[PDB]
Amino acid sequence: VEKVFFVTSPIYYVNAAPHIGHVYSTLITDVIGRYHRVKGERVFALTGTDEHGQKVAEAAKQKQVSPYDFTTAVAGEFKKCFEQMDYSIDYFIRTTNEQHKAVVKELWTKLEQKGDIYLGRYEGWYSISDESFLTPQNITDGVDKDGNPCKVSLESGHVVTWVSEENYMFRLSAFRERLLEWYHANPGCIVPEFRRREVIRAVEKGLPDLSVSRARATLHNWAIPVPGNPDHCVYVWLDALTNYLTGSRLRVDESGKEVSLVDDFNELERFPADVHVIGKDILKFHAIYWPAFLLSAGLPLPKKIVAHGWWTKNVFDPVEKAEEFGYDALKYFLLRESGFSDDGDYSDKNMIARLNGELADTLGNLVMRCTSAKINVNGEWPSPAAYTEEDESLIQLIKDLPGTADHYYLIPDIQKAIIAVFDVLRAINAYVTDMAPWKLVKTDPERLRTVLYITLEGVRVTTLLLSPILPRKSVVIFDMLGVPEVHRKGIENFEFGAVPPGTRLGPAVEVLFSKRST
Ligand code: MET
Repeated sequence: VEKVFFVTSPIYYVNAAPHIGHVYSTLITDVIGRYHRVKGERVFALTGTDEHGQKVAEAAKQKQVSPYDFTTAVAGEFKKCFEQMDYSIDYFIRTTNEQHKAVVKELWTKLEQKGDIYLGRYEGWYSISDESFLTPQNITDGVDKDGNPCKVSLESGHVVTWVSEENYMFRLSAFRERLLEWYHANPGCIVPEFRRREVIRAVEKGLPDLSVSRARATLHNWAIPVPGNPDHCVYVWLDALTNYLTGSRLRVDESGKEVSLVDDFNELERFPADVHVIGKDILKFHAIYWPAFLLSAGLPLPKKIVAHGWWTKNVFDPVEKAEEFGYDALKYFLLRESGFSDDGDYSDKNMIARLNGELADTLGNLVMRCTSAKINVNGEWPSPAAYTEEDESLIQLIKDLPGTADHYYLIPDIQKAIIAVFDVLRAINAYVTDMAPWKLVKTDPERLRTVLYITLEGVRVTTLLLSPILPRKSVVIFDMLGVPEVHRKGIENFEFGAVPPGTRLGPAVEVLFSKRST
């Protein structure tokens, strides 16, 4: 069933300036988006800011400025940061947007009409930093920035507070079975698997109803009013989760401004999300509440939620490190160094190690070998002669690479997709070392034709599959190889031999990735 591939990042709270956490989440969103564009699919990637709520209002009162001003300013910083990082996100959404508020009111009303929202009370703990209702088993003793004995969350370690309010409640308990049916029927719907097992055991243990409104005094009136009850506001999370639905209904122009809000989501072919990218800290909201809301309203459910191991909500400034080591290099490192854990070190030591060892020595050196005037004397893709069994063993790897990488990208597991490409790059280097084409120019020109061609095609296919990870460097690489534009995109060009012999190399000026001191 052909649709627009819809991939999202979380929308980030604007209480604080952007940092690595948001960058990483949005990078993963971007890379997925980019891969599906390379595949030749229609894409809509979405990122944004979560601007309402008690936490943002209190962050604004701290800086002593009006919530409206504060949110607009920080949202501007988020846009500036994502432009600087050179992402390719299709739209940046803000929950302050009037069209978003409209959607939230439609959704609220639907849920209320379906009989799934009732007037009740919430009496219990709450973390204002996490905007999360917690049960007594999720709290314990700690300290506030005062150094005073207070209660704190087990999840996050943020300070908790008792809440006792008459609140609109969502009948989440009613969706326990349907959610379990969903998890079991679609065993890939939550990645990675151990996070899937967590959600299941949680929902198995039973679900309480969820407070979806709060007394307007509590939130300092910085939130969306409940339809037909201006004393209550919509829970920042029902507000925030609904962005995905809103994004799927916005027509967007050349510039990137929202220009229209279609009534029916089907009109734009985006909903539901194919991949929701999130951090592990917000799994419950995306894997439990969000699908229950959609079930209540009769909306389609997302296909995949992927939860990585950072926290969405000693310094590491990504814009700064990118200026030092290069943008693509940094992205690669972040994507390669870490899978589904915090573990893996992000030090300058290991950062330089990967730059020099993989990007420069493995990829960079290989690109210079197959384009060198010394080795490639004609500056063109040569026509291969007969293939040895060794030739054919490398070709087999190059041919198998796209299918393997495709699966990894789709899981999605971007680390394993990188590892798989680089395994082929390591192979090509070994092959080149064995064949020693520098010697062959003098000894056996017919043999060189064959070696060089395989090497070039290996470099091209690896580079194509790495183009979502190294979007600027892939282009430079292709420019060196003289690969025509049409051959830089599309599944047709995952195939071995897509670029014909006689294709001329691009001119020289020039090192691809420069190495650095330890
Ligand atoms: C619907 S995504 C909401 C995520 C939350 N605002 C955060 O910053 O972590």
